[PDB]
Amino acid sequence: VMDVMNRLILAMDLMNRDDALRVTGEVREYIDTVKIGYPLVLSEGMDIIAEFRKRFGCRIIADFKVADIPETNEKICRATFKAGADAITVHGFPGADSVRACLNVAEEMGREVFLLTEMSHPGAEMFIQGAADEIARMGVDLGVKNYVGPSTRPERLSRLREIIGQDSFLISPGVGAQGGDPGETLRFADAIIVGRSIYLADNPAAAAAGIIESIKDLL
Amino acid sequence: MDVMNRLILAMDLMNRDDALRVTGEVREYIDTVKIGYPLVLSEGMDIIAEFRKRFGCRIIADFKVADIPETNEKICRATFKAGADAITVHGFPGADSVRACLNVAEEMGREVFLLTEMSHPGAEMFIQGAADEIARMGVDLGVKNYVGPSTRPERLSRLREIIGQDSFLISPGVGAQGGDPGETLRFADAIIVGRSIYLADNPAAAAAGIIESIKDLL
Ligand SMILES: O=c1cnn([C@@H]2O[C@H](COP(=O)(O)O)[C@@H](O)[C@H]2O)c(=O)[nH]1
Ligand SMILES: O=c1cnn([C@@H]2O[C@H](COP(=O)(O)O)[C@@H](O)[C@H]2O)c(=O)[nH]1
Repeated sequence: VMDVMNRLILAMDLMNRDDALRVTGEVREYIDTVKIGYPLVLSEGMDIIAEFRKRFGCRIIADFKVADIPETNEKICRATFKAGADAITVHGFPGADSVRACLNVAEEMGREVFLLTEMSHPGAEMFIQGAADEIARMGVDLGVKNYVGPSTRPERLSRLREIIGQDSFLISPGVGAQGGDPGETLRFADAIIVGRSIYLADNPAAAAAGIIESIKDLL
Repeated sequence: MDVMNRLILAMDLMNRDDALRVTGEVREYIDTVKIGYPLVLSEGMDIIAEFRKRFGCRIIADFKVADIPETNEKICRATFKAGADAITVHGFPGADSVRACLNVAEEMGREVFLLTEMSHPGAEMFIQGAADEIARMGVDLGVKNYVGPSTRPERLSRLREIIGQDSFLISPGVGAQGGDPGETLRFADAIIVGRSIYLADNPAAAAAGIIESIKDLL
Protein backbone atom coordinates (compact mmCIF):
# COMPACT_ATOMS: atom_id res chain seq x y z
CA VAL A 1 0.00 0.00 0.00
CA MET A 2 1.08 3.61 -0.47
CA ASP A 3 3.12 4.85 2.50
CA VAL A 4 1.27 7.99 3.63
CA MET A 5 3.42 10.20 5.80
CA ASN A 6 1.84 10.87 9.21
CA ARG A 7 -1.33 9.09 8.09
CA LEU A 8 -2.49 12.50 6.84
CA ILE A 9 -3.67 13.44 3.34
CA LEU A 10 -4.22 17.09 2.45
CA ALA A 11 -7.43 17.82 0.55
CA MET A 12 -6.27 20.77 -1.52
CA ASP A 13 -9.57 22.36 -2.58
CA LEU A 14 -8.40 25.96 -2.87
CA MET A 15 -9.21 27.16 -6.36
CA ASN A 16 -6.40 29.63 -6.96
CA ARG A 17 -3.01 28.27 -8.06
CA ASP A 18 -1.02 30.74 -5.96
CA ASP A 19 -2.95 29.99 -2.77
CA ALA A 20 -2.98 26.23 -3.39
CA LEU A 21 0.78 26.20 -3.95
CA ARG A 22 1.50 28.41 -0.95
CA VAL A 23 -0.54 26.33 1.46
CA THR A 24 0.71 23.00 0.17
CA GLY A 25 4.31 24.23 0.43
CA GLU A 26 3.71 25.32 4.01
CA VAL A 27 2.55 21.88 5.09
CA ARG A 28 4.92 19.83 2.93
CA GLU A 29 7.13 18.82 5.86
CA TYR A 30 4.11 17.03 7.37
CA ILE A 31 2.45 15.49 4.33
CA ASP A 32 3.72 13.55 1.29
CA THR A 33 0.28 12.76 -0.15
CA VAL A 34 -2.06 15.35 -1.61
CA LYS A 35 -5.61 14.90 -2.86
CA ILE A 36 -6.45 17.21 -5.75
CA GLY A 37 -10.06 17.42 -6.89
CA TYR A 38 -12.18 19.18 -9.45
CA PRO A 39 -12.37 22.53 -7.59
CA LEU A 40 -8.64 23.05 -8.26
CA VAL A 41 -8.37 21.14 -11.55
CA LEU A 42 -11.34 22.87 -13.20
CA SER A 43 -9.99 26.24 -12.08
CA GLU A 44 -6.33 25.81 -13.04
CA GLY A 45 -6.07 22.89 -15.45
CA MET A 46 -4.70 19.36 -15.29
CA ASP A 47 -1.21 20.88 -15.43
CA ILE A 48 -1.69 21.68 -11.75
CA ILE A 49 -0.77 18.03 -11.12
CA ALA A 50 2.53 18.57 -12.97
CA GLU A 51 3.15 21.73 -10.98
CA PHE A 52 2.61 19.97 -7.65
CA ARG A 53 4.95 17.15 -8.65
CA LYS A 54 7.60 19.69 -9.66
CA ARG A 55 7.28 21.74 -6.46
CA PHE A 56 6.67 19.05 -3.82
CA GLY A 57 7.64 15.47 -3.03
CA CYS A 58 3.98 14.47 -2.99
CA ARG A 59 1.95 11.60 -4.38
CA ILE A 60 -1.22 12.82 -6.04
CA ILE A 61 -4.69 11.31 -5.62
CA ALA A 62 -7.07 12.75 -8.23
CA ASP A 63 -10.40 12.88 -6.43
CA PHE A 64 -12.59 12.81 -9.51
CA LYS A 65 -15.27 10.43 -8.17
CA VAL A 66 -15.55 8.85 -11.60
CA ALA A 67 -19.22 8.07 -12.15
CA ASP A 68 -19.95 7.58 -15.85
CA ILE A 69 -20.54 4.62 -18.18
CA PRO A 70 -17.62 2.25 -18.76
CA GLU A 71 -16.51 3.78 -22.06
CA THR A 72 -16.39 7.32 -20.66
CA ASN A 73 -14.82 6.13 -17.40
CA GLU A 74 -11.94 4.65 -19.39
CA LYS A 75 -11.29 7.97 -21.12
CA ILE A 76 -11.42 9.93 -17.86
CA CYS A 77 -8.94 7.57 -16.21
CA ARG A 78 -6.59 7.68 -19.20
CA ALA A 79 -6.54 11.48 -19.27
CA THR A 80 -6.04 11.63 -15.51
CA PHE A 81 -3.14 9.18 -15.39
CA LYS A 82 -1.58 10.76 -18.51
CA ALA A 83 -1.37 13.98 -16.49
CA GLY A 84 0.62 12.25 -13.74
CA ALA A 85 -1.90 11.31 -11.06
CA ASP A 86 -0.82 8.35 -8.93
CA ALA A 87 -4.41 7.33 -8.19
CA ILE A 88 -8.01 8.22 -8.96
CA THR A 89 -11.24 7.94 -6.93
CA VAL A 90 -14.19 6.09 -8.42
CA HIS A 91 -17.84 5.88 -7.40
CA GLY A 92 -19.22 2.40 -6.88
CA PHE A 93 -22.92 3.18 -7.18
CA PRO A 94 -22.88 3.16 -11.01
CA GLY A 95 -22.11 -0.57 -10.81
CA ALA A 96 -19.43 -3.16 -11.45
CA ASP A 97 -18.82 -2.54 -15.16
CA SER A 98 -18.14 1.14 -14.49
CA VAL A 99 -15.69 0.22 -11.73
CA ARG A 100 -14.02 -2.50 -13.81
CA ALA A 101 -13.42 -0.02 -16.62
CA CYS A 102 -11.38 2.11 -14.23
CA LEU A 103 -9.51 -0.86 -12.78
CA ASN A 104 -8.56 -2.05 -16.26
CA VAL A 105 -7.07 1.32 -17.19
CA ALA A 106 -5.28 1.61 -13.84
CA GLU A 107 -3.79 -1.87 -14.32
CA GLU A 108 -2.71 -1.14 -17.89
CA MET A 109 -1.25 2.20 -16.86
CA GLY A 110 0.40 1.15 -13.58
CA ARG A 111 -1.71 3.35 -11.29
CA GLU A 112 -4.33 2.88 -8.56
CA VAL A 113 -8.09 3.09 -8.07
CA PHE A 114 -9.73 4.13 -4.81
CA LEU A 115 -13.34 2.96 -4.55
CA LEU A 116 -15.73 5.34 -2.79
CA THR A 117 -18.12 3.35 -0.55
CA GLU A 118 -20.17 5.60 1.75
CA MET A 119 -19.84 9.40 1.68
CA SER A 120 -19.56 11.56 4.79
CA HIS A 121 -22.24 14.22 4.19
CA PRO A 122 -25.84 14.06 5.45
CA GLY A 123 -27.29 13.36 2.00
CA ALA A 124 -25.33 10.10 1.89
CA GLU A 125 -28.07 8.62 4.10
CA MET A 126 -30.65 8.85 1.33
CA PHE A 127 -29.28 6.29 -1.16
CA ILE A 128 -25.58 5.65 -0.73
CA GLN A 129 -25.62 4.35 2.84
CA GLY A 130 -28.02 1.53 1.98
CA ALA A 131 -25.86 0.43 -0.96
CA ALA A 132 -22.47 0.92 0.68
CA ASP A 133 -21.90 -2.51 2.24
CA GLU A 134 -22.72 -4.14 -1.10
CA ILE A 135 -20.54 -1.63 -2.96
CA ALA A 136 -17.65 -2.54 -0.67
CA ARG A 137 -18.27 -6.27 -1.15
CA MET A 138 -18.38 -5.69 -4.90
CA GLY A 139 -15.04 -3.92 -4.65
CA VAL A 140 -13.57 -6.90 -2.85
CA ASP A 141 -14.89 -9.28 -5.49
CA LEU A 142 -13.42 -7.07 -8.24
CA GLY A 143 -10.02 -7.03 -6.54
CA VAL A 144 -10.13 -3.40 -5.41
CA LYS A 145 -7.41 -2.75 -2.83
CA ASN A 146 -8.03 0.91 -1.96
CA TYR A 147 -11.21 2.41 -0.49
CA VAL A 148 -12.73 5.63 0.84
CA GLY A 149 -15.17 5.70 3.75
CA PRO A 150 -16.76 8.26 6.08
CA SER A 151 -15.14 9.78 9.17
CA THR A 152 -18.48 11.20 10.25
CA ARG A 153 -20.00 7.75 10.88
CA PRO A 154 -17.52 5.66 12.91
CA GLU A 155 -19.94 2.74 13.03
CA ARG A 156 -20.17 2.69 9.23
CA LEU A 157 -16.42 3.15 8.82
CA SER A 158 -15.86 0.19 11.15
CA ARG A 159 -18.24 -2.03 9.18
CA LEU A 160 -16.64 -1.04 5.88
CA ARG A 161 -13.21 -1.88 7.29
CA GLU A 162 -14.55 -5.33 8.25
CA ILE A 163 -15.90 -5.91 4.76
CA ILE A 164 -12.69 -4.94 2.95
CA GLY A 165 -10.42 -6.66 5.46
CA GLN A 166 -7.32 -5.48 7.29
CA ASP A 167 -5.08 -5.81 4.21
CA SER A 168 -7.05 -3.29 2.15
CA PHE A 169 -6.09 0.39 2.25
CA LEU A 170 -8.76 2.76 3.60
CA ILE A 171 -8.71 6.56 3.62
CA SER A 172 -11.34 8.70 5.28
CA PRO A 173 -12.58 12.28 4.73
CA GLY A 174 -14.93 14.31 6.91
CA VAL A 175 -12.33 15.01 9.59
CA GLY A 176 -12.44 18.46 11.15
CA ALA A 177 -14.87 20.71 9.30
CA GLN A 178 -17.49 17.98 8.80
CA GLY A 179 -17.18 16.84 12.42
CA GLY A 180 -15.02 13.72 12.32
CA ASP A 181 -12.28 13.13 14.90
CA PRO A 182 -8.74 12.28 13.73
CA GLY A 183 -7.95 9.70 16.42
CA GLU A 184 -11.27 7.89 16.31
CA THR A 185 -11.13 7.76 12.52
CA LEU A 186 -7.66 6.22 12.56
CA ARG A 187 -9.00 3.31 14.59
CA PHE A 188 -10.30 2.07 11.23
CA ALA A 189 -8.77 4.12 8.41
CA ASP A 190 -5.12 3.90 7.36
CA ALA A 191 -5.12 7.65 6.70
CA ILE A 192 -7.33 10.65 7.26
CA ILE A 193 -8.14 13.24 4.63
CA VAL A 194 -8.21 16.82 5.90
CA GLY A 195 -9.09 19.90 3.86
CA ARG A 196 -10.57 23.06 5.38
CA SER A 197 -9.23 22.53 8.92
CA ILE A 198 -5.80 22.95 7.36
CA TYR A 199 -6.18 25.08 4.25
CA LEU A 200 -8.45 27.73 5.80
CA ALA A 201 -6.35 28.03 8.98
CA ASP A 202 -4.40 31.22 9.66
CA ASN A 203 -1.36 28.93 9.92
CA PRO A 204 -1.90 25.74 7.89
CA ALA A 205 1.43 24.32 9.11
CA ALA A 206 0.42 24.77 12.74
CA ALA A 207 -2.98 23.23 11.97
CA ALA A 208 -1.37 20.16 10.40
CA ALA A 209 1.19 19.87 13.21
CA GLY A 210 -1.61 20.09 15.76
CA ILE A 211 -3.56 17.28 14.11
CA ILE A 212 -0.42 15.15 14.00
CA GLU A 213 0.44 15.85 17.65
CA SER A 214 -3.07 14.69 18.57
CA ILE A 215 -2.52 11.29 16.91
CA LYS A 216 1.20 10.86 17.63
CA ASP A 217 0.74 7.56 19.48
CA LEU A 218 -0.95 6.14 16.37
CA LEU A 219 2.01 6.79 14.07
CA MET B 1 -34.35 24.86 -23.45
CA ASP B 2 -34.95 24.72 -27.21
CA VAL B 3 -32.67 22.12 -28.81
CA MET B 4 -32.35 22.27 -32.60
CA ASN B 5 -33.48 19.04 -34.26
CA ARG B 6 -33.94 17.48 -30.79
CA LEU B 7 -30.32 16.37 -31.17
CA ILE B 8 -27.45 17.01 -28.74
CA LEU B 9 -23.93 16.12 -29.85
CA ALA B 10 -21.86 14.27 -27.22
CA MET B 11 -18.42 15.56 -28.09
CA ASP B 12 -16.14 13.04 -26.37
CA LEU B 13 -13.20 13.24 -28.76
CA MET B 14 -10.10 14.03 -26.72
CA ASN B 15 -8.12 16.07 -29.23
CA ARG B 16 -8.94 19.76 -29.71
CA ASP B 17 -8.41 19.79 -33.48
CA ASP B 18 -10.61 16.75 -34.04
CA ALA B 19 -13.30 17.95 -31.64
CA LEU B 20 -13.51 21.36 -33.33
CA ARG B 21 -13.39 19.88 -36.84
CA VAL B 22 -16.10 17.28 -36.24
CA THR B 23 -18.33 19.75 -34.42
CA GLY B 24 -17.85 22.16 -37.33
CA GLU B 25 -18.84 19.41 -39.77
CA VAL B 26 -22.20 18.91 -38.05
CA ARG B 27 -22.89 22.50 -36.99
CA GLU B 28 -25.77 23.02 -39.42
CA TYR B 29 -27.65 20.22 -37.64
CA ILE B 30 -27.28 21.24 -34.00
CA ASP B 31 -27.13 24.17 -31.62
CA THR B 32 -26.38 22.21 -28.44
CA VAL B 33 -23.16 20.39 -27.58
CA LYS B 34 -22.54 18.22 -24.53
CA ILE B 35 -18.92 18.47 -23.39
CA GLY B 36 -17.66 16.06 -20.77
CA TYR B 37 -14.51 15.21 -18.87
CA PRO B 38 -12.89 13.29 -21.73
CA LEU B 39 -12.49 16.52 -23.71
CA VAL B 40 -12.11 18.93 -20.79
CA LEU B 41 -9.43 16.87 -18.98
CA SER B 42 -7.49 16.47 -22.23
CA GLU B 43 -7.70 20.07 -23.52
CA GLY B 44 -8.71 22.26 -20.59
CA MET B 45 -11.80 24.19 -19.55
CA ASP B 46 -10.95 26.95 -22.06
CA ILE B 47 -12.38 24.61 -24.73
CA ILE B 48 -15.87 25.69 -23.63
CA ALA B 49 -15.29 29.34 -24.52
CA GLU B 50 -13.70 28.22 -27.78
CA PHE B 51 -16.87 26.33 -28.74
CA ARG B 52 -18.99 29.38 -27.95
CA LYS B 53 -16.68 31.59 -30.03
CA ARG B 54 -16.73 29.24 -33.02
CA PHE B 55 -20.32 27.97 -32.99
CA GLY B 56 -22.39 29.94 -30.49
CA CYS B 57 -23.84 26.59 -29.47
CA ARG B 58 -25.24 25.99 -26.00
CA ILE B 59 -22.89 23.94 -23.86
CA ILE B 60 -23.99 21.29 -21.38
CA ALA B 61 -21.09 20.33 -19.09
CA ASP B 62 -21.65 16.65 -18.47
CA PHE B 63 -19.66 16.44 -15.26
CA LYS B 64 -22.06 14.18 -13.28
CA VAL B 65 -21.35 16.16 -10.14
CA ALA B 66 -21.27 13.67 -7.28
CA ASP B 67 -19.49 15.16 -4.28
CA ILE B 68 -20.50 16.66 -0.93
CA PRO B 69 -22.42 19.95 -0.99
CA GLU B 70 -19.42 22.19 -0.33
CA THR B 71 -17.35 20.64 -3.10
CA ASN B 72 -20.32 20.52 -5.47
CA GLU B 73 -20.73 24.27 -5.10
CA LYS B 74 -17.09 24.82 -6.09
CA ILE B 75 -17.32 22.47 -9.08
CA CYS B 76 -20.42 24.27 -10.35
CA ARG B 77 -18.83 27.68 -9.87
CA ALA B 78 -15.71 26.71 -11.81
CA THR B 79 -17.82 25.11 -14.55
CA PHE B 80 -20.13 28.07 -15.03
CA LYS B 81 -17.16 30.49 -14.90
CA ALA B 82 -15.87 28.60 -17.93
CA GLY B 83 -19.08 29.42 -19.83
CA ALA B 84 -21.15 26.23 -19.55
CA ASP B 85 -24.87 26.88 -19.85
CA ALA B 86 -25.81 23.79 -17.84
CA ILE B 87 -24.28 21.02 -15.76
CA THR B 88 -25.30 17.42 -15.07
CA VAL B 89 -25.58 16.30 -11.46
CA HIS B 90 -25.95 12.83 -9.96
CA GLY B 91 -28.93 12.36 -7.68
CA PHE B 92 -27.57 9.30 -5.84
CA PRO B 93 -25.52 11.40 -3.36
CA GLY B 94 -28.75 12.92 -2.01
CA ALA B 95 -30.77 16.10 -1.81
CA ASP B 96 -28.26 18.38 -0.13
CA SER B 97 -25.69 17.66 -2.84
CA VAL B 98 -28.24 18.47 -5.55
CA ARG B 99 -29.39 21.67 -3.83
CA ALA B 100 -25.81 22.90 -3.67
CA CYS B 101 -25.72 22.75 -7.47
CA LEU B 102 -29.15 24.34 -7.88
CA ASN B 103 -27.99 27.28 -5.75
CA VAL B 104 -24.98 28.08 -7.94
CA ALA B 105 -26.97 27.59 -11.14
CA GLU B 106 -29.57 30.10 -9.92
CA GLU B 107 -26.82 32.55 -8.97
CA MET B 108 -25.15 32.41 -12.40
CA GLY B 109 -28.16 32.03 -14.70
CA ARG B 110 -27.61 28.38 -15.58
CA GLU B 111 -29.42 25.05 -15.48
CA VAL B 112 -28.97 21.81 -13.57
CA PHE B 113 -29.77 18.50 -15.27
CA LEU B 114 -30.49 15.74 -12.74
CA LEU B 115 -29.26 12.30 -13.79
CA THR B 116 -31.94 9.76 -12.74
CA GLU B 117 -31.12 6.38 -14.32
CA MET B 118 -28.03 5.71 -16.41
CA SER B 119 -28.06 3.75 -19.68
CA HIS B 120 -25.28 1.18 -19.15
CA PRO B 121 -25.75 -2.37 -17.82
CA GLY B 122 -24.24 -1.57 -14.42
CA ALA B 123 -27.02 0.94 -13.77
CA GLU B 124 -29.19 -2.06 -12.88
CA MET B 125 -27.15 -2.82 -9.75
CA PHE B 126 -27.92 0.25 -7.61
CA ILE B 127 -29.12 3.21 -9.67
CA GLN B 128 -32.20 1.67 -11.25
CA GLY B 129 -33.74 0.76 -7.90
CA ALA B 130 -33.27 4.33 -6.65
CA ALA B 131 -34.18 6.13 -9.87
CA ASP B 132 -37.91 6.74 -9.40
CA GLU B 133 -37.20 8.12 -5.93
CA ILE B 134 -34.41 10.29 -7.32
CA ALA B 135 -36.86 11.68 -9.87
CA ARG B 136 -39.42 12.43 -7.13
CA MET B 137 -36.64 14.12 -5.18
CA GLY B 138 -35.96 16.27 -8.24
CA VAL B 139 -39.63 17.23 -8.39
CA ASP B 140 -39.59 18.08 -4.67
CA LEU B 141 -36.47 20.23 -5.18
CA GLY B 142 -37.93 22.07 -8.16
CA VAL B 143 -35.58 20.49 -10.70
CA LYS B 144 -36.81 21.10 -14.24
CA ASN B 145 -34.23 19.21 -16.33
CA TYR B 146 -33.52 15.49 -16.23
CA VAL B 147 -31.46 12.77 -17.91
CA GLY B 148 -32.74 9.23 -18.44
CA PRO B 149 -31.82 6.11 -20.42
CA SER B 150 -32.41 5.52 -24.14
CA THR B 151 -31.52 1.87 -23.62
CA ARG B 152 -34.61 1.28 -21.42
CA PRO B 153 -37.58 3.07 -22.97
CA GLU B 154 -39.95 1.64 -20.35
CA ARG B 155 -37.79 3.27 -17.65
CA LEU B 156 -37.53 6.47 -19.69
CA SER B 157 -41.32 6.50 -19.97
CA ARG B 158 -41.74 6.01 -16.23
CA LEU B 159 -39.32 8.85 -15.56
CA ARG B 160 -41.31 11.10 -17.91
CA GLU B 161 -44.46 10.13 -15.98
CA ILE B 162 -42.89 11.16 -12.70
CA ILE B 163 -41.49 14.50 -13.84
CA GLY B 164 -44.44 15.49 -16.03
CA GLN B 165 -44.67 16.86 -19.57
CA ASP B 166 -43.49 20.34 -18.52
CA SER B 167 -40.07 19.12 -17.40
CA PHE B 168 -37.22 18.85 -19.91
CA LEU B 169 -35.78 15.36 -20.45
CA ILE B 170 -32.70 14.42 -22.46
CA SER B 171 -31.53 10.90 -23.15
CA PRO B 172 -28.15 9.28 -23.95
CA GLY B 173 -27.50 5.73 -25.06
CA VAL B 174 -28.71 6.25 -28.64
CA GLY B 175 -26.83 4.40 -31.35
CA ALA B 176 -23.65 2.87 -29.97
CA GLN B 177 -25.28 1.70 -26.72
CA GLY B 178 -28.29 0.32 -28.58
CA GLY B 179 -31.04 2.91 -28.15
CA ASP B 180 -33.25 3.99 -31.03
CA PRO B 181 -33.60 7.69 -31.89
CA GLY B 182 -37.32 7.68 -32.70
CA GLU B 183 -38.41 5.46 -29.83
CA THR B 184 -36.39 7.56 -27.40
CA LEU B 185 -38.09 10.75 -28.63
CA ARG B 186 -41.48 9.30 -27.68
CA PHE B 187 -40.49 10.24 -24.13
CA ALA B 188 -37.43 12.49 -24.19
CA ASP B 189 -37.40 16.04 -25.53
CA ALA B 190 -33.95 15.49 -27.03
CA ILE B 191 -31.53 12.67 -27.72
CA ILE B 192 -27.83 12.73 -26.93
CA VAL B 193 -25.64 11.12 -29.60
CA GLY B 194 -21.88 10.65 -29.40
CA ARG B 195 -20.04 7.85 -31.19
CA SER B 196 -22.65 7.20 -33.87
CA ILE B 197 -21.77 10.70 -35.09
CA TYR B 198 -18.19 11.45 -34.01
CA LEU B 199 -16.75 8.01 -34.91
CA ALA B 200 -18.64 7.82 -38.22
CA ASP B 201 -16.70 7.87 -41.49
CA ASN B 202 -18.78 10.91 -42.34
CA PRO B 203 -20.14 12.64 -39.20
CA ALA B 204 -22.30 15.08 -41.21
CA ALA B 205 -24.00 12.22 -43.06
CA ALA B 206 -24.45 10.35 -39.78
CA ALA B 207 -26.17 13.36 -38.20
CA ALA B 208 -28.29 13.97 -41.30
CA GLY B 209 -29.30 10.31 -41.33
CA ILE B 210 -30.43 10.37 -37.71
CA ILE B 211 -32.45 13.52 -38.32
CA GLU B 212 -34.01 11.98 -41.45
CA SER B 213 -35.10 8.99 -39.34
CA ILE B 214 -36.97 11.25 -36.90
CA LYS B 215 -38.17 13.90 -39.35
CA ASP B 216 -41.84 13.35 -38.48
CA LEU B 217 -41.00 14.12 -34.85
CA LEU B 218 -39.51 17.53 -35.62
O1 LIG C 1 -17.46 11.43 1.54
C1 LIG C 1 -16.63 12.27 1.17
C2 LIG C 1 -16.54 13.58 1.82
N1 LIG C 1 -15.66 14.46 1.42
N2 LIG C 1 -14.84 14.09 0.36
C3 LIG C 1 -13.83 15.03 -0.12
O2 LIG C 1 -12.82 15.13 0.91
C4 LIG C 1 -12.57 16.52 1.21
C5 LIG C 1 -13.17 16.92 2.56
O3 LIG C 1 -12.59 18.21 2.81
P1 LIG C 1 -12.88 18.93 4.24
O4 LIG C 1 -11.82 18.40 5.28
O5 LIG C 1 -12.63 20.45 3.89
O6 LIG C 1 -14.26 18.65 4.68
C6 LIG C 1 -13.19 17.33 0.06
O7 LIG C 1 -12.27 17.37 -1.03
C7 LIG C 1 -14.40 16.46 -0.31
O8 LIG C 1 -14.76 16.69 -1.68
C8 LIG C 1 -14.92 12.88 -0.22
O9 LIG C 1 -14.14 12.61 -1.10
N3 LIG C 1 -15.81 11.96 0.17
O1 LIG D 1 -26.44 7.11 -18.72
C1 LIG D 1 -25.66 7.78 -19.40
C2 LIG D 1 -25.00 7.20 -20.56
N1 LIG D 1 -24.17 7.91 -21.28
N2 LIG D 1 -23.96 9.24 -20.88
C3 LIG D 1 -23.05 10.09 -21.66
O2 LIG D 1 -23.67 10.35 -22.93
C4 LIG D 1 -22.73 10.07 -23.99
C5 LIG D 1 -23.13 8.81 -24.77
O3 LIG D 1 -22.23 8.80 -25.89
P1 LIG D 1 -22.46 7.64 -26.98
O4 LIG D 1 -23.63 8.09 -27.95
O5 LIG D 1 -21.05 7.65 -27.71
O6 LIG D 1 -22.75 6.35 -26.34
C6 LIG D 1 -21.35 9.93 -23.33
O7 LIG D 1 -20.74 11.22 -23.19
C7 LIG D 1 -21.72 9.37 -21.95
O8 LIG D 1 -20.72 9.70 -20.98
C8 LIG D 1 -24.60 9.77 -19.83
O9 LIG D 1 -24.45 10.93 -19.53
N3 LIG D 1 -25.44 9.05 -19.08
